[PDB]
Amino acid sequence: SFLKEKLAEKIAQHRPRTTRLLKEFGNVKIDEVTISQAIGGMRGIKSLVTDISYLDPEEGIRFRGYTIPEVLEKLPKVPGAEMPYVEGHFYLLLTGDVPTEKEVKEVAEEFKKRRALPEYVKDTLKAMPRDTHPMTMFAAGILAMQRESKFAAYYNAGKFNKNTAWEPMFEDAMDLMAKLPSLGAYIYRMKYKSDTHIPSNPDLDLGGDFANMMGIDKPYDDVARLYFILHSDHESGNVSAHTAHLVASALSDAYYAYSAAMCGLAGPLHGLANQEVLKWIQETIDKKLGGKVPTKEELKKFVEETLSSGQVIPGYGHAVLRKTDPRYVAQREFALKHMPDDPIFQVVSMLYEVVPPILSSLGKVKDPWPNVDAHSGCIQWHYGVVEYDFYTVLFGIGRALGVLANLVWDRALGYAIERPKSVTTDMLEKWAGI
Amino acid sequence: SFLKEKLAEKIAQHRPRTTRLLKEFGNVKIDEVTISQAIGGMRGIKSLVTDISYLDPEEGIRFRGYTIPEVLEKLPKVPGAEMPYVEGHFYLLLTGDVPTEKEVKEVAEEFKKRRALPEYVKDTLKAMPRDTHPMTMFAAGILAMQRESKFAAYYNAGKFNKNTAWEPMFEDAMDLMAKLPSLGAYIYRMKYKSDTHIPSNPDLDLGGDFANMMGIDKPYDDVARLYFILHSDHESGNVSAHTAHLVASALSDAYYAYSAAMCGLAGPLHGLANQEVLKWIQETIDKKLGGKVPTKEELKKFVEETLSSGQVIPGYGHAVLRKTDPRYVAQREFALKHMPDDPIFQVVSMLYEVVPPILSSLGKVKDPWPNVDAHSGCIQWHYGVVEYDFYTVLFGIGRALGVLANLVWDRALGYAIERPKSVTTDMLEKWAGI
Ligand SMILES: O=C([O-])CC(=O)C(=O)O
Ligand SMILES: O=C([O-])CC(=O)C(=O)O
Repeated sequence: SFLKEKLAEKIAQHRPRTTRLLKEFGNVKIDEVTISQAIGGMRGIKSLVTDISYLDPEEGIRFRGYTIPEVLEKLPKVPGAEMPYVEGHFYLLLTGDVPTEKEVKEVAEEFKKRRALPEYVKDTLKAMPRDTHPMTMFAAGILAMQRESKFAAYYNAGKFNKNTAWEPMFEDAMDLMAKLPSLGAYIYRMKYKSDTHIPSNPDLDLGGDFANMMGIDKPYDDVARLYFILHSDHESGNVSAHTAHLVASALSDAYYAYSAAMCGLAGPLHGLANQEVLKWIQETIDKKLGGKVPTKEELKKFVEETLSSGQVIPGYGHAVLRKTDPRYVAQREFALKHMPDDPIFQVVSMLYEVVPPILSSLGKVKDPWPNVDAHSGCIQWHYGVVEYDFYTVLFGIGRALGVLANLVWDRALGYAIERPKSVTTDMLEKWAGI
Repeated sequence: SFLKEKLAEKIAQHRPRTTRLLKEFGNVKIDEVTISQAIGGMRGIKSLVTDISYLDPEEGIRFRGYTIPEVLEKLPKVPGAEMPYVEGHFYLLLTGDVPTEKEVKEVAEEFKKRRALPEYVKDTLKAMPRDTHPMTMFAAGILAMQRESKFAAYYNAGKFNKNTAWEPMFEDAMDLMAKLPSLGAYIYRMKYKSDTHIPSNPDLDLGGDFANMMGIDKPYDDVARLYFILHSDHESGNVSAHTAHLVASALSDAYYAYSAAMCGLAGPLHGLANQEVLKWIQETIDKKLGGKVPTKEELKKFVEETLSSGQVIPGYGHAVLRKTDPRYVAQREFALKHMPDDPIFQVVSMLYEVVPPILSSLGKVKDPWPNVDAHSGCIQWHYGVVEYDFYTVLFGIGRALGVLANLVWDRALGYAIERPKSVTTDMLEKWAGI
């Protein structure tokens, strides 16, 4: 395609830059490791290289240099609709370039050719007990499709070549990316919607087709597009992206890598923040404030009760971010436009005002501000996605855009297996002098 | 049980040591990161803490302070048989203590109660196409069983508590460890042995029962015990151990974590080294040396042809080890005793002599010596495990001993989510001065 040729051009430009850094600047130090960091999950260590996205603690996430407002600004929009083709965002992450309306249509056509789910994947999901958590089903659907890996075939057929490895990896990426929304939708329907299935519509973009298969009317299509774009990447240090990176560095294909990543995303400290926020808002509107939108004041002092009796406010606070998440802000902008009068949004809205002043007084948590998970669930809820456990599957579809693009580049640039060194407590104790 | 109480005692002893390092010595530097290392998969960075095992580049692996010859020396042996109870090695990795003959028998009894495979896992593996790679089937069998996670239940029921989290995680560990050999054997039989199944024998230890279900006679029982013990851990920096650690640090249960780890182990640069060795020995005996054990001399100069025409010797060279792997050596000791006259062993035997002098001349690769994978496959082959792809599944059963023990401790000591920081090539280029 044009995309594969274009991507080959970028790779040839980028390989010299990388080769130079290694040969001429390999011994330049860039960070140091303290004991607190080895025990505390490498927190803060500059140990990974990614170009797909960068998280500044302050401004937020940039995708290939662009801010979120810029990306939503410049990406080609869907005719009839407010939001960009998810396919265009994928182009941007792979190439670095904003695509023309013509280049987006080539990708969209390529996705349509590839979005059909194998029958055996459906058979597999049925064989798994229906009461299995949806993220388990999601990860197993991906895993099962490893049978179709082009990369695996390439390697196992003895044709592995340091230079052209990214090529099959890119095909696996196009294939897996085109099917994940269908997979997600199948799980939604089989678990939550009486196991009746709406077929994919070949005339629809990825986001439009997802809403279709989910059975949800406009503007859920736009909700979906936005959501997937917002959750598309957050550099390569987060557990899900880092896991895929790590697995793939052993030359496991994208099916293995992305299955592993979803095992990471299913963690309560990663993928469950969104539901645990909404539940807690719904529990609060019901109990403390009597099933009614509070006044600014009963909320203002309700936060103090939760806080100075020893409990977190969920969806405030992050292990890198120190400011408002602009992903949060973009949710807020959709919600002002589209659901100003929804009760649960109004409680999120007020929390934005009242909660940062109060987490500031305590000077306690290193991020006194909201992340995305504060705002995601209330939008889903409003459009009838009331099945909390499924929110993580949505996250998983979105995050694949960034992760799969990152895996292509990792193979493109020939990055080696990730193999750090371990140490014992005995060893750390010797170095401390004990 | 005794094991759970004993392990609670060790945890209470160990938490203070850890708490001290953090509060009193958190800023002590232990390493630095260069550009070479960020681009080259964190190679050499001391970034992980594990107490289960330590890999010295020179002496090799120690399990809880003991060398391999020590572990085989001191662990209680199976009556009738040359090798230790695998259950005892598990006790050692969890506790740090060599168990009495009486403590091994309690564990063995606890495994017997838990080793039955859920029906739905068999249903799942049947739904997956029978031509699926066995490691895909393995990882998905584990993943499917996440439905039974006690840890997940514990967390989701709102009972999470920093102090007692290891308790359900230990139950998941006992349950998953007890079933993995059954899972492996089911896959062997269903794929390779006409899908007829030998039932588990309640009178047999883990290693004996595996050989039983595999359908292989003595001394395969001892082959299995040894193999699982040798492959039980290799500190927490390797891709499979590191992946489970990483996933589990988000509080994903051991089913998710160990499933993700197997996605890593299936990588060619991790789990496929064992078959890629044997195939290459068999290809060589057949072509260059005419279907017959060479003399020392035709082999001696055959290595030079492969080497100075730009190709690796498989199963020589490792990303940490700088000497002979003592895991290799222990394979060699089994094989001298039990199969001195096997053709393929005789070629491995000679390679040990001839290949280190020659990789030394070149002073090229930082480990001019063998690892385990050089010796594993020939032993399997000799006993009729001729199905190459399955070797990695054996690895996977063995490695669980270390990894699952490591996950219990990670939760015991409350280790935080692994979230390092990413940087761009642009940023690395700024720091180099460009
Ligand atoms: O955790 C991170 O670094 C970013 C992210 O993906 C998340 O907020 O879940
Ligand atoms: O240490 C390594 O990278 C290889 C390994 O995991 C193992 O042999 O178990």
